[PDB]
Amino acid sequence: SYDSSSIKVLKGLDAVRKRPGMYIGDTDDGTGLHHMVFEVVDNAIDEALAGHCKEIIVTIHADNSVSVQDDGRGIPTGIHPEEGVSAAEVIMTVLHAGGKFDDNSYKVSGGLHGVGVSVVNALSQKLELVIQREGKIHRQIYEHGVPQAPLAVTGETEKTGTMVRFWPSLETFTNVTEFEYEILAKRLRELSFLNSGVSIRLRDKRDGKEDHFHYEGGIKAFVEYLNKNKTPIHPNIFYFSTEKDGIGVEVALQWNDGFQENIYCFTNNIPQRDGGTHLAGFRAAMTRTLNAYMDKEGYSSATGDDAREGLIAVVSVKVPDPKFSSQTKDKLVSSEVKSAVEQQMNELLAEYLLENPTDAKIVVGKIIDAARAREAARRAREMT
Amino acid sequence: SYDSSSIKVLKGLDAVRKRPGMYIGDTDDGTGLHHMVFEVVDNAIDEALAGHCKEIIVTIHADNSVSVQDDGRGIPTGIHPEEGVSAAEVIMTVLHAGGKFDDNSYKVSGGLHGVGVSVVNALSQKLELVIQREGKIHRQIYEHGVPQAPLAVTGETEKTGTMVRFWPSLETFTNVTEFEYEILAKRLRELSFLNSGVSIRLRDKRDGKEDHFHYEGGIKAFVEYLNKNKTPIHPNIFYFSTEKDGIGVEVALQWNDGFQENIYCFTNNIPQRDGGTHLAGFRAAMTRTLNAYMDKEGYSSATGDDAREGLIAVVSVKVPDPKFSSQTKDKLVSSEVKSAVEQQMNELLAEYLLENPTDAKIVVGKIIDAARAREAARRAREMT
Ligand SMILES: Nc1ncnc2c1ncn2[C@@H]1O[C@H](COP(=O)(O)OP(=O)(O)NP(=O)(O)O)[C@@H](O)[C@H]1O
Ligand SMILES: Nc1ncnc2c1ncn2[C@@H]1O[C@H](COP(=O)(O)OP(=O)(O)NP(=O)(O)O)[C@@H](O)[C@H]1O
Ligand SMILES: [Cl-]
Ligand SMILES: [Cl-]
Ligand SMILES: [Mg+2]
Ligand SMILES: [Mg+2]
Ligand code: NA
Ligand code: NA
Ligand code: NA
Ligand code: NA
Repeated sequence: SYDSSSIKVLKGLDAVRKRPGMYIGDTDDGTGLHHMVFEVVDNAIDEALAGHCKEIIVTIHADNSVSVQDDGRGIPTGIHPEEGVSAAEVIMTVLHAGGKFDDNSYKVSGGLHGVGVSVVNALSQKLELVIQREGKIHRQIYEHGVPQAPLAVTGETEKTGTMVRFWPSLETFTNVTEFEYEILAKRLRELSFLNSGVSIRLRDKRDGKEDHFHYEGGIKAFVEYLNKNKTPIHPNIFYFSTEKDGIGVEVALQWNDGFQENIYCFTNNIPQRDGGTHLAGFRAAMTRTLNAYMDKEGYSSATGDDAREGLIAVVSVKVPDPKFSSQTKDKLVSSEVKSAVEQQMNELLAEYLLENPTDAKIVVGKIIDAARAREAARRAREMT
Repeated sequence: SYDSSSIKVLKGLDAVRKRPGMYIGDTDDGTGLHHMVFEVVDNAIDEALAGHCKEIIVTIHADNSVSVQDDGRGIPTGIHPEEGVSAAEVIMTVLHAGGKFDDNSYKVSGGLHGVGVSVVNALSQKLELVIQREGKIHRQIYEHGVPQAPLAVTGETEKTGTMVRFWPSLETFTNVTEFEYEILAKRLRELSFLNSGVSIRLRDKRDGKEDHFHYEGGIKAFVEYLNKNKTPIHPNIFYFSTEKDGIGVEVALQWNDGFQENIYCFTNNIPQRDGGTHLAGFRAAMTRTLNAYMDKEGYSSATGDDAREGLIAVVSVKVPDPKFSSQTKDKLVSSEVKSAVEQQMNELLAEYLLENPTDAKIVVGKIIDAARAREAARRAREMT
């Protein structure tokens, strides 16, 4: 019988537990599990982007919980006037709630859905929240997303910040159920390059291992790091940072003598594993600018792919209201970011090639060589 | 000032309009726009999967609206006892609401989030809902997701079914703002192959064009269709349909003399453009089964990629509670579907190769040839 009684409304966080795939991703291969950590970290990085947090500490505890401490402003603790409970609890228990739906609290932020930390809460058998703010320490415990008591003041402090510790629920997560140091370290190292002046620490209480990431030199240094085990073919990394029409575009790149393409794309510091409009705009401008240079210099047929070979690049954009296809933010779907990246790249890469003739000639040589190897491969296939 | 007043809770459908990327995808390239249609169509297909709908009519109207009529059970119209309005209105105005959170109303369904048609509503400047059910016609109008009046009875009928017509909001959608016949037709043709016995019609009132899709022969015929403009190299399409441990696995495939790989993956009839665990399980079993055969027959080095070349395949699974990474369901993230597809493929493909020696020998020849062309290409690159 299919009728009004067959229609069910899921309340509170029940939808997150019922359909975890659309909130956390894969609950069996480990990617979702680590994403729980990254949601919490991304909120601390957003305080850093806002100018209020200079230290983030991520700890893997010996009981397979993870904590993230920041020295930012603290999650607001006062009673929410419409909801009638602490704003912190509203944040933990309600989907599409937060401070990132306008630009008053965070000019730019990776956060935008008002979902992240409520997902972590919903899919955790236990979550501990400690907030330092307005001279007071506040604490609250949750179990499977359910607060055990209202947020309470437990003492005094001269500090500000948020600490979230969570124990992931094995009723949701399967197979890969323990945290992997290196997965966290890769992300935190990257965030250090992307956030100069922010101290990021990682501690594993299981074995005493620790790292302190505080790289200087930003995404240019990031490119050096990435080309470390490779062989750069020209000495001058191309780099710029601009802010035009409300969009920040920061790019660094350098070619190596290998044959892969590795473009790392970021939007408000969140990586897009599956690319997007920023990657689309980067590719377009590279192709156009290189072809124009080769045409003008009489070196001209190479396609976009030949310029891709041996390339390492980092594309980092800062956008007031970006659009992602999902909560995990694997893909940027904002058409105006394509235009901003393409426009800035076309202007500044053309200037780089004029100002750095030695590099320009090496890169042209590489593009020609990649095109030659591609045609030889095609001919060889046809002849088998 | 960052405090409890800075924390905003988005109510009703406001989150969909504020953050359309996570609900509909790209709002500028046309993919999101057409996805609005597919959400509505997917609900009609779910009535077809349940055994209650035999005809679906999709019309592109001359005012750039689209309607979808089905002859299924009709969206329930009675007052929802907890919500206090018609179940239909609950469905249109509330996220995470519907009849697909258990298996009572739909044993298997592409729908699972309770979100789809509320998204279409939220991002439409106007939506018209007509429901035929319990001897009555019911009608309701919405504007930007807001019902203009409670669902009302407007007459009598011997029929059952749902008609949704929507006019997409240009405050959300940009650039590609008109519907493209061929985009809809591709999806509907595919659904006809996947749903034998369901009449699917497409009408464009702009120019009078129409199609009636009612293919027989299912996914095997689908493979014939896909290999039409290509050159199949062996005459017997591999095909099976099984249901084991609550999971349906249906596969068809055939090699052609080209060099691409085209695997079409579906879960409860929804395509995964970005693949998933079903695609992962298909690839694994193909590689294992082919290698075992070549080993046993003394034809054995070919990798997974060589078997991929020239392949057209359709993998269609039926799963009680699948897991997708997003509302657009581009990727299946359910590890137990990997195992089901891998297991069934290994058994049945091995039997196919034993029972069809002429085909088996042709395919082995193709794999060897692809491996030969791949090594020649590699050598040619190295030597440039
Ligand atoms: N470490 C923190 N310090 C201060 N405020 C925080 C912190 N973590 C969360 N918040 C606040 O809590 C809100 C909700 O966080 P969260 O559920 O992650 O959603 P969001 O960051 O707004 N968006 P998203 O992560 O994309 O879903 C944020 O918008 C902030 O207002
Ligand atoms: N054409 C239809 N005929 C009958 N019932 C329908 C139809 N369309 C929608 N429904 C009902 O309305 C509910 C909500 O539909 P919808 O918002 O699309 O979410 P869903 O199909 O349940 N899941 P999802 O599409 O993945 O978000 C469904 O679960 C059905 O109970
Ligand atoms: Cl009813
Ligand atoms: Cl406050
Ligand atoms: Mg967040
Ligand atoms: Mg649906
Ligand atoms: Na929340
Ligand atoms: Na914002
Ligand atoms: Na809904
Ligand atoms: Na279901």
